[PDB]
Amino acid sequence: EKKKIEYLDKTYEVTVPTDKIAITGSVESMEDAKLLDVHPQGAISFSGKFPDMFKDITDKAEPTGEKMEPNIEKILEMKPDVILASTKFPEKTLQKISTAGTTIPVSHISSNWKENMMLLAQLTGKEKKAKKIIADYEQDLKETKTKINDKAKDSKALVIRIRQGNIYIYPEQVYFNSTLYGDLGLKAPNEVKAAKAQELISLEKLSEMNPDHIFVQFSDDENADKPDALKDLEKNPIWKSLKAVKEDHVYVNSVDPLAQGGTAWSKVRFLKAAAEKLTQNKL
Ligand SMILES: O=C(NCc1cc(CNC(=O)c2cccc(O)c2O)cc(CNC(=O)c2cccc(O)c2O)c1)c1cccc(O)c1O
Ligand SMILES: [Fe+3]
Repeated sequence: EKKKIEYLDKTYEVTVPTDKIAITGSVESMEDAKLLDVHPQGAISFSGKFPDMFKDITDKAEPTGEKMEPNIEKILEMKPDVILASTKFPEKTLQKISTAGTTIPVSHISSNWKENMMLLAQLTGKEKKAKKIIADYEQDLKETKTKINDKAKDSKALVIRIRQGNIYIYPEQVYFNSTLYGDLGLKAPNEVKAAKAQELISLEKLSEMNPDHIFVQFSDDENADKPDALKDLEKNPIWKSLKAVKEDHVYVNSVDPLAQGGTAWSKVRFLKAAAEKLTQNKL
C-alpha cells in the first residue's frame, strides 16, 4: 500500500519511501536532491551531460532528457514510483509525462521553496534533514541582514537572466527575487512588480530603470543561438550608459547560472553572493 503525500492543496498516492524518482523539468528538485543527498533514478541532463555540481547525486541516474524536453520512452523504461515534473510544462506535456507514472508538478514560484524541499523529503523519508536545512537558512538570513549596510538596502538592484541572447526579468516571488527583495528587504522595482512571468526586457528599457546593482546570470547551454551575447552587450553604448555598469556594480554569475533561485540551495548561495556584492567585501 502507498502513502498520501499532501503537496500544495493537492494529494498524491505514492509508495514511500522511494529511491525510484524520475526528475524532469524541475531543476528545483535537482537542487533539493543535492542538499538532501537523494540519488534519483531519473535526472535532468544539461547539453546531454550532468554538471559537476550534481555528480554526487547523479551517480545512479540516467537522463530523463533536457529540462524542457522529457524523454517519455526513457521515463517509461525506468518505471519510477514518482516523476517530479515542473509547473512550467504546458498541461499537454504534463498529461503526456503522466502516462509514465504518478506525476507531481513542482512549483517554480520561489516562495514555495520550503514545500518543494519537504515533498522530496517526504518521498525519501528525510524530513529531519529537510527541516534542519530550512532552519539553517533562516538563521543564515537573520545573521546576514545585520551585515548589510543601510545604503545597499535602499539601492536599486536587478537580477537578469540572458537566454538565447535576450534579457529576461522575473516576478517578485520568482527566481532569486524572493531572496533579493523578500528576504533582504530591498525595494523591488516597478518593472519587476509588473512582471507576471519570465518577461523579456529591452536594453533600452533597462537604461531608464538605471539600477545601482545588476546581477547578470548567463549560461552557454541556454545561449547556443548567440554565444557572444554577454560580450556584445558590454559593447552596447546603451548598456555602457547604465549606472551599474559605469560604477562597476555588475555581477556576472555570482551564483552558478543553472541555479533556479527558488530552492534552499539557490537561496543560501544567493544570500551570500548578494551580501558579498552589495557590501563590496567578502563576508
Ligand atoms: O515547458 C517549458 N516552458 C514553456 C515556456 C517558455 C517560455 C519562454 N522561455 C524561454 O525562452 C526559455 C529559454 C531557455 C530556458 C528556459 O527555461 C526558458 O523558459 C516561458 C514560459 C513561462 N515561464 C516562466 O515564467 C519561467 C519563470 C522562471 C524560470 C523559468 O525558466 C521560466 O520559464 C514557459 C519549461 C519546461 C521545463 C523547464 C522550464 O524552465 C520551462 O520553461
Ligand atoms: Fe523556463
